[PDB]
Amino acid sequence: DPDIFNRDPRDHYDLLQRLGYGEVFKARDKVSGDLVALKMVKMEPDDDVSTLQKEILILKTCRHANIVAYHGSYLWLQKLWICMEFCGAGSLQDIYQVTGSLSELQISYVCREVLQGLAYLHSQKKIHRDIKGANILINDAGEVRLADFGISAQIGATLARRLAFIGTPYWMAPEVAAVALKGGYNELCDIWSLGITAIELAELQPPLFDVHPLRVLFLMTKSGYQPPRLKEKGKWSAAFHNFIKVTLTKSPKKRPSATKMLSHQLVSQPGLNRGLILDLLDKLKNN
Amino acid sequence: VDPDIFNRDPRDHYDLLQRLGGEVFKARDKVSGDLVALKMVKMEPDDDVSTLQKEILILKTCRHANIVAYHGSYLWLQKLWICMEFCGAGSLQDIYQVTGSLSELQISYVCREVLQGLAYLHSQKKIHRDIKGANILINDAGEVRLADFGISAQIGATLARRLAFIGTPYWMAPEVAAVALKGGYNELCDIWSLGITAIELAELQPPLFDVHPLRVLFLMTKSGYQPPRLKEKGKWSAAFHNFIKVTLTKSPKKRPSATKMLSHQLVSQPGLNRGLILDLLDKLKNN
Repeated sequence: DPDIFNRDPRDHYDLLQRLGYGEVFKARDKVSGDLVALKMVKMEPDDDVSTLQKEILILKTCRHANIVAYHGSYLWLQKLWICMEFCGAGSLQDIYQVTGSLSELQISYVCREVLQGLAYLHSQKKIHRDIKGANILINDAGEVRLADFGISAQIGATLARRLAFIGTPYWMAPEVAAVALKGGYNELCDIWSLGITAIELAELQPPLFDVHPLRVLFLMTKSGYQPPRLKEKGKWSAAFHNFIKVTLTKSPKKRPSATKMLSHQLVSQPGLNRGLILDLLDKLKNN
Repeated sequence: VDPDIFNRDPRDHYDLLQRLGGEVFKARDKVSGDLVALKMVKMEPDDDVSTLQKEILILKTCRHANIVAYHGSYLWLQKLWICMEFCGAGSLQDIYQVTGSLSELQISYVCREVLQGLAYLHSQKKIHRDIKGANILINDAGEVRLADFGISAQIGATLARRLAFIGTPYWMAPEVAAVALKGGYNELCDIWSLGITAIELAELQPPLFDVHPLRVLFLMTKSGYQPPRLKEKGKWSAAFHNFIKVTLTKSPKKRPSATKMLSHQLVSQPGLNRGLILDLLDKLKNN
């Protein structure tokens, strides 16, 4: 059961604050008193929430601390509401846009926590598919949670199809259809993405961010494409430089797994705990 | 070769005559008196026309009667104008929405002409990628021209990225970026699309048109997916039914090539010529 309920989510939750496809709200459970996040997305007449059942089930069956918890979905008056774990500090992107770059320690802790999440997903034959700062959520306890990509991706595609930015599948051969579902994704792509995310946390944007997307696609698919590096060498330890080097391995056959990466000096070092992020949150609040 | 993107007002060369439905204009060369189509697209500050050079060159280097001719591109006052051969009757979709379904002969002629275009493209190691009624253009002489997909595809993707309906590639592993560029297209996918198109011309919609796109993606990628068929059996010859059967072959390893298809009874029959479409154009105007 994906538990998509046909009732008003306001039956169970009090909306409290718009956090800012659709809208995100901080809300409180009427019975438990739990804070939750409620993501609302408008539905059009040609929409069908039942097509989201697969991605929803993928998220629902996750049982790990580092994956954002799923509490259920609600369909009501052509709005779809997805109820998930509340992470009061927002995404790391939300945070660094005000605090500035993270320390090496803070990044190291974040990477360890993401890797625990990733090792879990990959053990369940799942792939995150979109590791980046905007998808790493932080709660007020300084704990780190991976946000879901799968549901949002399908909603995004439907919008793009509606506006004819991308094609519809009716004329597509099955090989083409398959790729349009599969994508380029293999589990090890998450490792590369984490590597890019570490740079992003260190530098406030991924490599080539100021370059046109189609141009970057052309560049990154060249043979002899040079994997990105941290810009300021002296600022970062040899271990951090090495973490970047190994996660950003071009050949997926040679790119290390999540569990292998949990063995790396950078994320296995003692001292890494949530207090490092509690520091970041204080800086967020009080500068 | 040079893509001939001119930094000049296209009106230095052409008089606009009328809007056809960015915008498409019927236009006339000031010098030769040649009619042309000018396709206009608005550019954002974010935009870089130079990223379109590859797709523009792919179109420019085509030299075949059944591929729409390319005359040049113009960038002016944040508008991109693409100048192409003029096809006065519009697309077959434009046409059948008024006339109703095409006759088997008319379809047979269109398929033969599309197949000549595809054979040419494939021999040049190009793939059309979007065969459908809307991309098959008809001139006043009843001749058949394949419209370009590649340039429009890139513009569409850029818009989708801008609105975050789809993601950017900055965090993608090279495997993932590569697939996003290759998209699962292979030359034989055009053959499948043509089969769907023949049904579309016969029935005014492709198979499953009333079904949600994501659901059709899921259905069309099962191992036991049943390829579509013509709905009305008695209306169509055994030859047409067989044409559908063989073009809609699931495994690309067994699907017939364009030139193999040109040997098929349906399109190799004597009597196929532009007069069949001249009839359709008379029906469009008068009946």
